[PDB]
Amino acid sequence: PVDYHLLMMFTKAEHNAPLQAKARVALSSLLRLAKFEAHEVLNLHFVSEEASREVAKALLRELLFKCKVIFHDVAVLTDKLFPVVEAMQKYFSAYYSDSIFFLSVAMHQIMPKEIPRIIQLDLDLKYKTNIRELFEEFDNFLPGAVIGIAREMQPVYRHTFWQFRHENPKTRVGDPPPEGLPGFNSGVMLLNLEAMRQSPLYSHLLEPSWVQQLADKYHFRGHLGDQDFFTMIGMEHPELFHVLDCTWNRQLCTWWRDHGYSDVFQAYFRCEGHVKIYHGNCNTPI
Repeated sequence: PVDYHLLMMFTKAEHNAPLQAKARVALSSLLRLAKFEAHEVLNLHFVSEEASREVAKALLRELLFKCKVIFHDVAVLTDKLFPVVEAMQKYFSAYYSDSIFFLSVAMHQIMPKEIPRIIQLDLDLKYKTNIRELFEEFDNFLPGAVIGIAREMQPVYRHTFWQFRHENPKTRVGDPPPEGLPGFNSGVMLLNLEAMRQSPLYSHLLEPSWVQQLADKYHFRGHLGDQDFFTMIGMEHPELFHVLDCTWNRQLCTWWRDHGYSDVFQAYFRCEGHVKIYHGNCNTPI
C-alpha cells in the first residue's frame, strides 16, 4: 500500500461558527471529489487541542478507497517546534505559543521518517478536483526543490519588501509575475519532507544566524508567519521552490485592491485557466 498524507490546522474550533462553516466547505469538497485506488489509503492529519478534536471528529462522520484520520496534539507539536523555530518568529511574526504557525517550515523534523511527503492545506479552501491529482505535482519537482507552493496573488510583498525595493529599484523582489517574484501563499503547500531532510541549503537556512543574515539584507519584518519565511527564502534561492500553477490556489482576496494598490493589483491577481482549488482568503466567499 502507498500512503498519501494531508495536514490541516484546526485550532479554536469550539463555539467558532465561521471556522466551522469554512471546514464544512473545505472538507466536503475534498471528500466528495477524492478518488484513490483500492490498494492505497488517504491519511488525514489534524493538529488540534482536545477541545477542537471533538469538533473535527463529529464533523467528519457526516461527510465520510480507505482513509485514515490522525490527530496531532497542538501542545506536543508546539513544544517540539519552539527550540527550532524561535529565532524566526521575531522576524516573520514580529511568543512561545505562536510556534505552531511555523509548522510547515520544520515539518520534516516534526514528522516521522516513515512519511516522505505531506500537503498542508487551509480550511478556507474549496476543492474543484480530485486531491490525488495534486500529488502528481511532486513529480514535477526538480532535484533540490523542497517545497511546492503557489505564488501570492496580492501585492502584499510590495509593502513588506518596501525598504529593499527603495534601495534596489531594478529588483524583481516584490514585482508581479511572470517576470517578477510576487512572493508565496501558504494556503496550499507541497512539503517534500524527504528533500527537506536531505537539503544542506535548507538545513542551514533554518539556523538563527542565517535567518538574521537574510532578514537584515531584505530589511524584513513580517506578520504572515511561515509564508514570510518561504517568501524571503524564495528571493535568495528560488530554486528550492517548485512554483505551483495559480489554478491550484486561486486566492480570492481583493482587499489590497481597495486599500492602496488599485493600479498594480490585477498583475498579481490575474490567473487564467480552470481552477482546481479556490482559496477564500480574508474571509472572501466562493
